[PDB]
Amino acid sequence: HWGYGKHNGPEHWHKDFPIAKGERQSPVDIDTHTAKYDPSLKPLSVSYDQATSLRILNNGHSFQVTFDDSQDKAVLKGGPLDGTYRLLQFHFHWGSLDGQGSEHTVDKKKYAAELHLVHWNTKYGDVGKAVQQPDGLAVLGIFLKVGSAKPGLQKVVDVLDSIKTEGKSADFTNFDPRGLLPESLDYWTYPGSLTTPPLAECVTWIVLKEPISVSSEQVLKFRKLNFNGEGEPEELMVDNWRPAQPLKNRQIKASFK
Ligand SMILES: NS(=O)(=O)c1ccc(O)c(NC(=O)NCc2ccncc2)c1
Ligand SMILES: [Zn+2]
Repeated sequence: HWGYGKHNGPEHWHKDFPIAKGERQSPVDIDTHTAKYDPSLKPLSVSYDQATSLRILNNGHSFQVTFDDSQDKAVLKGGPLDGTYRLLQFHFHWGSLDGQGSEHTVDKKKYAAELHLVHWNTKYGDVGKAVQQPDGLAVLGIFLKVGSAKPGLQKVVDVLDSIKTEGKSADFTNFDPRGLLPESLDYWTYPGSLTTPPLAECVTWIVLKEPISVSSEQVLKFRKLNFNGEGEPEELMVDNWRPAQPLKNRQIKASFK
């Protein structure tokens, strides 16, 4: 029912998900001058060495690669996290044009896309219990800009033709998530929400300072995807991003001076 068009887009979501006007909603603009360097933060430790990708799926608002999370195979720990968070999926948000597409903004600058890597707190047992917890989820957000091609993205790009419309999935084994990470792991962090319905306020956002670059041909193939399912009017999947929400009583902390 909810979507990203004029009639079902982010400005209507509060009618079905009243938490959309809550206190810790996401995304936000990261004012880099008002973020506080916090030395009490630990380095991010990404242990994706034994990650097990399963499928890629068009869910009708994005495409999503899923992982086997029944074991500590790909985990995130450190940073502002307490405990161990298992990788569950990643997905992308992107625009119709290269000057918009990201959900988070940095000094009001929008990037061409955003990669979201979704992890959940193992102490809660499964992901459906974690999403009801104030600290149940950790999302690692990575900006994409348009420049040179990114090799570790090309395997995703090559299969997009197989999942063009909503509900299609394809096998997607032996994918390495480390190929999507920038060279530096400097980050901002703040407590937030999911950026799509149901917009649960369960996320510790970790947003990386350094973007990854992708080529225009690579992003062009993202925009060839469809919101609709097969046998329907053709709606290209673009501008699947929520606009920035007020920070309200929240401080953004930085891991880097
Ligand atoms: N962009 S995000 O903050 O990293 C993010 C991370 C994990 C998520 O699960 C979502 N949200 C969904 O996956 N919503 C599907 C759904 C829609 C309506 N009813 C039930 C389920 C957003
Ligand atoms: Zn997302």
